[PDB]
Amino acid sequence: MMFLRQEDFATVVRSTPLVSLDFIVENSRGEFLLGKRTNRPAQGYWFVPGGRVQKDETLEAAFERLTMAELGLRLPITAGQFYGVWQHFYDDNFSGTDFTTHFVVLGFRFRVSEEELLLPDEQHDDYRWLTSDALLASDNVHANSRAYFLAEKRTGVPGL
Amino acid sequence: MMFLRQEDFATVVRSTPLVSLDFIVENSRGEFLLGKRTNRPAQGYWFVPGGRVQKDETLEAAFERLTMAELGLRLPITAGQFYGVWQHFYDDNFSGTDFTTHFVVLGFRFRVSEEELLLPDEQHDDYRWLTSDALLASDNVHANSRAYFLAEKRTGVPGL
Ligand SMILES: Nc1nc2c(ncn2[C@@H]2O[C@H](COP(=O)(O)OP(=O)(O)O[C@H]3O[C@H](CO)[C@@H](O)[C@H](O)[C@@H]3O)[C@@H](O)[C@H]2O)c(=O)[nH]1
Ligand SMILES: Nc1nc2c(ncn2[C@@H]2O[C@H](COP(=O)(O)OP(=O)(O)O[C@H]3O[C@H](CO)[C@@H](O)[C@H](O)[C@@H]3O)[C@@H](O)[C@H]2O)c(=O)[nH]1
Ligand SMILES: [Mg+2]
Ligand SMILES: [Mg+2]
Repeated sequence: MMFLRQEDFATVVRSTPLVSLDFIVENSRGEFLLGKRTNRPAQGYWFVPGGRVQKDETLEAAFERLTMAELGLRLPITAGQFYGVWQHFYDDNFSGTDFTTHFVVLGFRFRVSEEELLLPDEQHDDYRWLTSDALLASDNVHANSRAYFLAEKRTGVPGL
Repeated sequence: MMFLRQEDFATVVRSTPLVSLDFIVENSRGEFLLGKRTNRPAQGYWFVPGGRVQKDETLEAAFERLTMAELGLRLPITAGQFYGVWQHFYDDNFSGTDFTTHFVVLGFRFRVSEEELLLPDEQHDDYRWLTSDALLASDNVHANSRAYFLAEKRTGVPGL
């Protein structure tokens, strides 16, 4: 694996696509999990949870590390239903406005129980649950997350 | 459309997974295209054709660029049957032995006329058409390419 220093990470984001896993998480009430992005890229929006795959890390191992990191619950890849290969492009990057961010994204859908998500207490306001219709009505949910809930957008996604 | 300088590419390959498209290409005799690997990594092995997605390049555009560059035939993504998300790990890299190479791979299956491809004299023996039964028996052919034709390896692949 490899967590890069700020300088190396800058070069990578500037030079090449990142790969990420996105979690479309449903609770027992048919609502979907959303987290807020306070930093760049694309600060000021709500996103489904997810994260980046590191150098020499398998998808299987990334799924377990990322579900634990993002949701407070370690899940195996077999728990998620694969939901297509998506692409996320952003004007900015974690460090500012000098270059763009590009993700190639593997989506996964699965159900959890709200109780089992063990996150730090002070982070509980960083998340909210919305039904599909409500999340599609919100001004605040980024297009890259709205996309998972629009039939129009599913068209031509490899794996769907 | 971002081809990297040697130094930037070295940093990327060292630091992060690459994204590539692989082409499982069948002729009318049910044979599959394999190309000899002339440089590092995994030099001397035979692989199905393919190539990496560049920064800010859509999967759609990469597919057209790469089918032309690899096969001499420009094809749109819609011409390909998506064939899962695979993972390729090599001990060496394009520049030597200092670090590993990691691909996250989108496989695509399709049928062509052997006639229409841009390929050199058979005498050079830098490309071969082999049946699945032949290539599976050939230690010659890299594990990452034999995998596409193995049922056991198909299991657990997202999109398959
Ligand atoms: N220094 C350093 N920072 C990193 C590294 N990897 C990630 N980071 C930073 O650490 C934070 C946590 O990132 P992840 O959870 O791994 O990825 P992400 O950036 O949240 O990506 C997710 O959100 C995007 C929407 O904002 C999605 O587009 C993407 O698909 C994914 O869900 C992010 O700010 C990221 O920029 C690294 O190797 N080195
Ligand atoms: N300097 C530089 N070199 C590059 C860059 N992108 C690719 N290359 C190099 O140019 C050659 C062709 O690259 P691609 O055709 O894009 O990728 P590939 O290395 O052929 O990858 C294919 O083969 C692998 C097995 O060897 C497969 O694992 C992979 O999925 C794919 O089929 C390779 O030697 C690669 O190192 C770049 O941005 N900058
Ligand atoms: Mg994250
Ligand atoms: Mg190639």
